[PDB]
Amino acid sequence: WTILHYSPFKAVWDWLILLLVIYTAVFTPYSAAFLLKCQPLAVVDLIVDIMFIVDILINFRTTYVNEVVSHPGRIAVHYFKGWFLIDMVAAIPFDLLIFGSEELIGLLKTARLLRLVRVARKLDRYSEYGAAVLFLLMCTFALIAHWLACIWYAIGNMEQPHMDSRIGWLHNLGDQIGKPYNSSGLGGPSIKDKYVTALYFTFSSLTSVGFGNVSPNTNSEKIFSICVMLIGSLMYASIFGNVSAIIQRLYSGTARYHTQMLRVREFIRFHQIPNPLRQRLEEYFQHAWSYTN
Amino acid sequence: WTILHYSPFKAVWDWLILLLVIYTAVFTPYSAAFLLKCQPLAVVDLIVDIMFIVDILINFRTTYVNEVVSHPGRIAVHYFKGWFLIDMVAAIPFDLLIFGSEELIGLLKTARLLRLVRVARKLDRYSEYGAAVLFLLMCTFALIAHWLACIWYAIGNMEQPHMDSRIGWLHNLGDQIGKPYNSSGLGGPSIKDKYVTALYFTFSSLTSVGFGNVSPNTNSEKIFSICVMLIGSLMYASIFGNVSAIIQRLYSGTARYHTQMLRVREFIRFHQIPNPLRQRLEEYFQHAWSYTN
Amino acid sequence: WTILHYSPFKAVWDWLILLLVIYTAVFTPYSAAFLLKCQPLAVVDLIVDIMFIVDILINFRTTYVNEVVSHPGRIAVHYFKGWFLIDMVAAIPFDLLIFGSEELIGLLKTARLLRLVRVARKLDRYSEYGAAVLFLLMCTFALIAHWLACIWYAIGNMEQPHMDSRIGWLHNLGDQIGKPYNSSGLGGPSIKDKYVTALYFTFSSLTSVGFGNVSPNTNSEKIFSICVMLIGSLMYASIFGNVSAIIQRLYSGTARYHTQMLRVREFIRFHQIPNPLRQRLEEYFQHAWSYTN
Amino acid sequence: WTILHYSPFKAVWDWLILLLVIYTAVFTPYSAAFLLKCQPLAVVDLIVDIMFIVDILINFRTTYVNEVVSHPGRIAVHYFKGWFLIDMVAAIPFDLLIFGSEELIGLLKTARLLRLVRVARKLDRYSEYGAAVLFLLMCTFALIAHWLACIWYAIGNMEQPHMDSRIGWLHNLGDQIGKPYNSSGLGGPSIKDKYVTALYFTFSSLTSVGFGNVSPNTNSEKIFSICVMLIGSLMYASIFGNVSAIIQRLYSGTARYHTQMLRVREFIRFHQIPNPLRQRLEEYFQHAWSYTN
Repeated sequence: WTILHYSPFKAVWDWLILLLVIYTAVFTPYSAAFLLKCQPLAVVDLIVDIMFIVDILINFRTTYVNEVVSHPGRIAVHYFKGWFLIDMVAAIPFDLLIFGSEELIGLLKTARLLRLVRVARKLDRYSEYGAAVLFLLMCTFALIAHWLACIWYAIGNMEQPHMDSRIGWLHNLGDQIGKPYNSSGLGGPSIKDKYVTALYFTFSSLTSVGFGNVSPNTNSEKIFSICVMLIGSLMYASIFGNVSAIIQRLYSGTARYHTQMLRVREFIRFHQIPNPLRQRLEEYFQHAWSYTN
Repeated sequence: WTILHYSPFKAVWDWLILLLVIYTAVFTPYSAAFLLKCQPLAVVDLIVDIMFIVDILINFRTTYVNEVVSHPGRIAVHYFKGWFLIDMVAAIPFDLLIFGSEELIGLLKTARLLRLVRVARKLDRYSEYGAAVLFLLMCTFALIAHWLACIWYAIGNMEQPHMDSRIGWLHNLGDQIGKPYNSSGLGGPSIKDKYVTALYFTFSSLTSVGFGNVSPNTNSEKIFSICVMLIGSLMYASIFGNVSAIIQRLYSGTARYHTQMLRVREFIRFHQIPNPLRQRLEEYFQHAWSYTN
Repeated sequence: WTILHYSPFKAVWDWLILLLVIYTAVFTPYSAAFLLKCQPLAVVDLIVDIMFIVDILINFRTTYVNEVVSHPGRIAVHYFKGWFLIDMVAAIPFDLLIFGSEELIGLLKTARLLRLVRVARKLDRYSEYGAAVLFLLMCTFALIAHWLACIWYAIGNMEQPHMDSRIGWLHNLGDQIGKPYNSSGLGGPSIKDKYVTALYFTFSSLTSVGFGNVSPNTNSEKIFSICVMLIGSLMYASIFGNVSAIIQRLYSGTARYHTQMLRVREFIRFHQIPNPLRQRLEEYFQHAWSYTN
Repeated sequence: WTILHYSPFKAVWDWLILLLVIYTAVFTPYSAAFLLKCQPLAVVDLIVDIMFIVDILINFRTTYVNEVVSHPGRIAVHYFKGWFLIDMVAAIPFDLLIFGSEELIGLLKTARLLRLVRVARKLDRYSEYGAAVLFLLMCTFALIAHWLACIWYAIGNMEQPHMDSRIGWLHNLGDQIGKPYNSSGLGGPSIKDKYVTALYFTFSSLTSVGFGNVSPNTNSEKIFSICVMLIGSLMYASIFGNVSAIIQRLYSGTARYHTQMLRVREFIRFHQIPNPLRQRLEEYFQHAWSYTN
């Protein structure tokens, strides 16, 4: 057997894999930055890795446009010429492959971020609807804020063993919430306090609010903040350009309607059309527009 | 008898009900957030509830387009099979109906915010005039900034009995204005000091100024500011996109005029037209424009 | 004799009166806010009051379009039935007329801000040129920032005799620059330190930077800052909308050129035009473009 | 011999001189602000000054358009009646000419900033490609942010020997990073700490984040910040106006495609086309578009 790329199954499967790419893009950077020194986030990662492997089996059993191609030999050779290498590197079980330090095993699973390429391959499906691309733009924005929160925590944390003597953002967080770092390294804020503050700071830098209770203080935090300001400005010229243009695309029926209504009303005022005739003109435009848009 | 939906009474009544929906959108969230534990606002809420009940009787005695339907049975069944459920729920006298704690009696009146649906139903009347839709957009911005100020006060206040040990924004307000909270729970800022500071903080986060004397410090305050940064950026792509478009629509006569003027001016440069002829061309453009628009 | 409204004298006089309106819009708010309790600014104000009086005499001797009307009686009655009242109220010298406290005598000169109406009447002269309207938009922004600096200092100063007990922005300025107010009310920042700080805070609020060393702290300063954030957002939808649109209008030759060049380039790529013919097409486009625009 | 201005050598040379102008725009303002009183930045400046002299010899031996002109006498007189004066002043070795204080000798090398004119002459070469004009816009922004960081350090540094008594931004930097100044007016932050903080402050002001741990405190720092807020708002109305327009210009193939797809989709909904015909319509649109754009 072989699966048609326009079938109602393969359409729903491509929309389901988007949610497992969004899951990967959230929980992989978080586990790589915050959690490194059954669990639901161990077994759900195993379930999700099995589905990203089943998607390789579906890619060996899908038709594709050259006219459609429907022979398993002409399907398999096209997947090997195309994306199979990137898809297999995104599927190696590195957690089972080596036992080789635990820091390397924790970091190396960031190779799963190659699963973001399974969205770039399929924008011809996902971008078709205005309400779907507006959701992808807000998830692109919230994921870029989350990835920068994981980098901002990695920067804030790596300056404690290469010790600063109480300058970097984690010491200031400890004081501001009344959970200070003791000189033994004991105490300090929880992973919720550190994550929520890092996400708050990077939405505050990207959306340009800059609240000034978290503020960058060491040179690596300042050089990171210059990079977040260069990313945030290119992104506001692009994402919140396209969200405004997509709202204007949905609103385009109303914008055209009021433009043609204003022309009809201005014509009616310029000629001072008598009421017995004017009502026939301004009712006809509403009828004709309601039929043909 | 029956009322025609285009009549000058029903037109003025639908513009009066916009001002009473704006009153409900202001003083209901304020009473639910700041005033929990006759007065002028206790009698004015009774007068306004009577007018929102009179508006239900008008909705049983108004015509609608199938042209118009003008039989009370065909009117009433259309209202029951439409908006009557929301309209009557938005008029239940919960201030009298139960005796059942006084906090819940005060909170349950927030069901009156269903009166905002009486504006969404009538955007065919309200959006027609450029100065009226520009007014609505500035009131949607000011009402969202006010509703967020009521949530920001509810968050800042509920963390005092869920005691924080002096971390949340109301303790910082007490120390900043020289009206501290005593350790006995006495003193602290007045309702004007707390409301004006809450409204100042939500305009500061929405317009992205971020003044840094009020800043979010506990995790619920930081999670709220992440939500206000997402609301504020979607609202700047939408409201201050549409306000700039309506400003350009009011400017459209001037924009067309200068665009046609530049074509005529460049034509007169390109052919180097002699003055006696140039004045005839360039005066004719001003007549033909100021006559025909 | 009588003066033609299109003459080179009346063109230069209308462009000179713009500079004396810009002078009035600067030095009247400043003298009313900062300098209350002959000099160079007193004699320049007298010279400028004489020129705004001479402009009333020119308005009694200028032609106007009904063809142009040139009889002095038909000119004078048209000016009296028009702007003469506002032009005379903007010219009555209340300072020289009076013989009742000197605070009111200094404040009453703010009637000179009616001279801003002598710009709004003449936008058909001033808005014609792209470099002139871009200058008017930047001076409208810099004058709105200056008028708000004068209101912000009037608020900050009135709360010292209506005493705050050391809360408002002037006490914090004293501590920050090392010029504290003494306990007797003696000393404190100079008029330069106070003005440059008030102008800095209002550019910081309007452009939304919010630097957080000056921040609003009493309720009148917070209510003013809410007003500046509503002014600043409507103004960024309008002024920095129109400045960007005028920059696009100045760029419109280059924008049309690249749009037609991209069409000709895309056509040449699609048909794979051989080089001997490619150069002829691609040069002819540049000749036809640079000749006719 | 003589060089044709469209040849692949002269194309590569004009793209190489853009990189040496970008190097000049970085390392000359930096050396003039931070380093006042062979190694890499002595020998690389010698190599680059020799290449800007070799470019003068190329400018005497290149063809130009009046139709092309190729006689060395008609080339040389066109360069002498054109840019040769600016190109010679941008190449005088003032460091070898004078032997009178060394502060002026170091500052006088800022004459090399006339090399920015060698980019402004050649925008007809560089602006042709959409990726190249987007790169020039981001480097124009990052170079304005760098030049303002050199002025901001010159202001912050000159008020230490013209002593402030502990007010300006460099004293605050020393206290924040754990490197306080000695009472002699000496020691404290390194050139990395001072440069990275100055560049962080000008991106913070230009992108309007305003982080509030660096803030202007003396009057020269406040007057500078008012100028940066006027430059930053004109620049965001112009540079990030153009970057968002260039992103929409690159996206114009997709924007035209989806607008034409939506017109076809709306037509197919309006007539309710049966599936055996509908597929042929929407498949033909995809063929016709992917063939001709």
